[PDB]
Amino acid sequence: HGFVSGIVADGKYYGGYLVNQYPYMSNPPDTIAWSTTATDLGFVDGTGYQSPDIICHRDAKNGKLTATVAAGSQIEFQWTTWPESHHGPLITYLAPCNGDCATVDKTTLKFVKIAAQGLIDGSNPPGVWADDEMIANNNTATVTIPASYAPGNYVLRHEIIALHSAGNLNGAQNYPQCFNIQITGGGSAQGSGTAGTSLYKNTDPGIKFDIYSDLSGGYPIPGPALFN
Ligand SMILES: [Cu+2]
Ligand code: NA
Repeated sequence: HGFVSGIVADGKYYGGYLVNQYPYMSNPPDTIAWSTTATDLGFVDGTGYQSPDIICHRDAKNGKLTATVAAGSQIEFQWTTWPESHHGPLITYLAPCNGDCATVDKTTLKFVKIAAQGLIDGSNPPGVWADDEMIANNNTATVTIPASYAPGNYVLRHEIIALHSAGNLNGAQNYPQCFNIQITGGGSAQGSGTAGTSLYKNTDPGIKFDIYSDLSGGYPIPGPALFN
């Protein structure tokens, strides 16, 4: 359980969607981050992978602002202190808005995986994962926007999947957080994206996964193919 309280792009801090405050308001502050009703600091599990809830989290609605970021530069995601128990991958996607992301319909978004990290060291299960590296780095995740990516408005979908109960069907806990960005000084490339409700299925090999047994088979990161 946790959320992203803010991000850093082009060296500028942007406050996130404060999920333990903003839902409890008629007129929450404008943010680059999508609103959600995930007030338990909870998650979407396999029972929701084909629901629109998986796209930007429960009941998500468009953020009203957008952050600029240079192609080839790093975005930092400041998570609220993440439990060491909740081992799992960090995955980050871009979907083009083909206009202002403040008025994109989330169900139309086609996400391209631009970064993913999984199991770092599984010699002693449950081992060391991408979220453990995040924790050690001042509870901050980092993602490079590809220098080749075309300039435009995109929803940036950053996600932890906690696998501590993922041996059970619908046991994995997905924590997606969305942000509106405008990539500047870009290239000409863009991936072929996947609809949010097509990213994951509950029987995927990296979803229904036992972190506590021998990990000599590694960990296949779920979701569609990583953009090169
Ligand atoms: Cu939790
Ligand atoms: Na962890």
